[PDB]
Amino acid sequence: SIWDHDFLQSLNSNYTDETYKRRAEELKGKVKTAIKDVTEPLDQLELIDNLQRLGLAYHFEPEIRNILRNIHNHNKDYNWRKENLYATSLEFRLLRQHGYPVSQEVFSGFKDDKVGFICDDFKGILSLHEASYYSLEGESIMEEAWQFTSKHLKEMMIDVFVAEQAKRALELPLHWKAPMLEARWFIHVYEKREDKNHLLLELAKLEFNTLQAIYQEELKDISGWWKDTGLGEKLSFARNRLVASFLWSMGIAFEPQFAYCRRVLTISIALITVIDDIYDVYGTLDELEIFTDAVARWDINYALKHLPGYMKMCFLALYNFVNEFAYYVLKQQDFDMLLSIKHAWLGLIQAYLVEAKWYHSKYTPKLEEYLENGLVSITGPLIITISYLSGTNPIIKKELEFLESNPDIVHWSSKIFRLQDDLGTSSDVPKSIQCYMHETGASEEVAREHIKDMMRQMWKKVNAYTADKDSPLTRTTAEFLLNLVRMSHFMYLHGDVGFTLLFQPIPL
Ligand SMILES: CC(C)=CCC/C(C)=C(\F)COP(=O)(O)OP(=O)(O)O
Ligand SMILES: [Mn+2]
Ligand SMILES: [Mn+2]
Ligand SMILES: [Mn+2]
Repeated sequence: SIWDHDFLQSLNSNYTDETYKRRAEELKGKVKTAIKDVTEPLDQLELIDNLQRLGLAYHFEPEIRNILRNIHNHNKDYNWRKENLYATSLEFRLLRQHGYPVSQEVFSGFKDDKVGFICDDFKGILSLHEASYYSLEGESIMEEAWQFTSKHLKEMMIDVFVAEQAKRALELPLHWKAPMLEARWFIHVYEKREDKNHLLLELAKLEFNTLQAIYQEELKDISGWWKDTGLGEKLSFARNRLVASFLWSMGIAFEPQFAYCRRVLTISIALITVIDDIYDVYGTLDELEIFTDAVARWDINYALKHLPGYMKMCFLALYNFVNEFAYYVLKQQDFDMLLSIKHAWLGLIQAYLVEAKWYHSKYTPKLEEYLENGLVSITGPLIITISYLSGTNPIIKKELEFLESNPDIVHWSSKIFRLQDDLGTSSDVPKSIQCYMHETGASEEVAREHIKDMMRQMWKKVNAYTADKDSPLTRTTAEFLLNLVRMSHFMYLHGDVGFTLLFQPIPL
């Protein structure tokens, strides 16, 4: 909580200057021409892998789409299949990431029916491990691939760069990282390479520092808004969690075009943090019932008349914020979404009340019963509603109605979110771990392992709903939902990398 309002206002990064923006386009063009001279399919796959891990993929989307669509037209050729675990795993991962259909049978050549997978090459095992997280439900080869690669990678810590790659893949696979999170670490790895493209490296450093400067200017505006509402002065527990909230919004939508999306997400997460503290710490059951009814009615006159003192400003801050949110969308694209966004906030508030009633009743629900309410209380359904309404123009009515129908992809992504957040609880109200221990008798350590395995199994379900080209949700909308879950995976590992992401530039 060191990055207060005064610190954010004092920042003055250089990379908002016009000379850097000019050198950026000068690099983009000279990088696009160099992409043309990458004709080898494996070199093309490694180019896409470098572009994505450097944080530059959104600057070359058509060029990446051309490479992958041509490799997909060729991968059915007779001599295309080669007995390389690294190359086969890299192609499998990239094509499945971008929605192209690839069968798990591309790995059967490396797997003996009786002994399993036969490999000792670390580069291929590491690539196969990352490809296993793109598995679908019931792909026994991919599940067996994960068991083989996971065991082998844990044995890597019974030269020095090998052990680090093994540790990073085990704590956070590529499929579970947001793009810009791994940008800084991979830029250093790419710099130390011999075959590195020097213009690609300079572009990655220049774009990273420009992104920080854009976020810092957004934080100045968001910091002023938070200071104006004065919630931190009225509630001594409303500690400034603004930079932490912006960190989540950055992971949900990092691109500069989503500035308003990040602003609404940051303020919403900050309000959720304050409201959550009221529902499971400071509020009494009667106070929480009134606050829930006030949210349900969405009536400022009723709320000012019936709410306790410390809840009046907390409600009116949320009330005005959401109504200004609806006004902005109405001014921007003439779409009325007040009923939708208000309905989503009430769903979270009612989920908070269910947990509050369970705590006072000293009731320990079954894990399945807890996750049904817990997937809403983790704000998954609300955050994707906020992300779509603040990050899409034009808003599609049928696409918004699909999110309101409680689709399966929101159902399982929110459960992973809830399970991952509950894993952040210390060994010292029952959560996922306690409900699972009470239900199976397993120890806390074993329960954590089984819960960690549940998330990986639920990601298989999400991988199916993401590849379905027939849902009303576009590919951009689904990335909001996945990046939210990916941020939960990232925050569980780092609970200051937030400071090194927003305020610490890459020395050019
Ligand atoms: C709101 C989002 C998406 C990100 C902010 C970080 C989180 C998880 C919270 F603020 C919720 O706190 P808490 O862990 O207390 O939530 P529960 O009380 O439901 O466990
Ligand atoms: Mn809570
Ligand atoms: Mn809480
Ligand atoms: Mn929690």
